[PDB]
Amino acid sequence: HWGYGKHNGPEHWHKDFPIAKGERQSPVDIDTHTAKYDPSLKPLSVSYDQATSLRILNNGHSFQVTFDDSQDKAVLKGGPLDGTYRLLQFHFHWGSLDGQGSEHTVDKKKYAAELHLVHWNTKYGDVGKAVQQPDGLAVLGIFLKVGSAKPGLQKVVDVLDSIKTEGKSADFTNFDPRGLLPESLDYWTYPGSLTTPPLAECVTWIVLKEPISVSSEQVLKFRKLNFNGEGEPEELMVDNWRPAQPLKNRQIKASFK
Ligand SMILES: NS(=O)(=O)c1ccc(O)c(NC(=O)NCc2ccncc2)c1
Ligand SMILES: [Zn+2]
Repeated sequence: HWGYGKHNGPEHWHKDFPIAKGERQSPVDIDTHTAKYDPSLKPLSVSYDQATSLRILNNGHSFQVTFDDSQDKAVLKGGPLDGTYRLLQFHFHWGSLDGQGSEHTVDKKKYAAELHLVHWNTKYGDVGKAVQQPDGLAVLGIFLKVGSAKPGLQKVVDVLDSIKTEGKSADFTNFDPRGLLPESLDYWTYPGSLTTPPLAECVTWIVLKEPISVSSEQVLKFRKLNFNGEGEPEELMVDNWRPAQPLKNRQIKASFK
């Protein structure tokens, strides 16, 4: 029912998900001058060495690669996290044009896309219990800009033709998530929400300072995807991003001076 068009887009979501006007909603603009360097933060430790990708799926608002999370195979720990968070999926948000597409903004600058890597707190047992917890989820957000091609993205790009419309999935084994990470792991962090319905306020956002670059041909193939399912009017999947929400009583902390 909810979507990203004029009639079902982010400005209507509060009618079905009243938490959309809550206190810790996401995304936000990261004012880099008002973020506080916090030395009490630990380095991010990404242990994706034994990650097990399963499928890629068009869910009708994005495409999503899923992982086997029944074991500590790909985990995130450190940073502002307490405990161990298992990788569950990643997905992308992107625009119709290269000057918009990201959900988070940095000094009001929008990037061409955003990669979201979704992890959940193992102490809660499964992901459906974690999403009801104030600290149940950790999302690692990575900006994409348009420049040179990114090799570790090309395997995703090559299969997009197989999942063009909503509900299609394809096998997607032996994918390495480390190929999507920038060279530096400097980050901002703040407590937030999911950026799509149901917009649960369960996320510790970790947003990386350094973007990854992708080529225009690579992003062009993202925009060839469809919101609709097969046998329907053709709606290209673009501008699947929520606009920035007020920070309200929240401080953004930085891991880097
Ligand atoms: N962009 S995000 O903050 O990293 C993010 C991370 C994990 C998520 O699960 C979502 N949200 C969904 O996956 N919503 C599907 C759904 C829609 C309506 N009813 C039930 C389920 C957003
Ligand atoms: Zn997302």
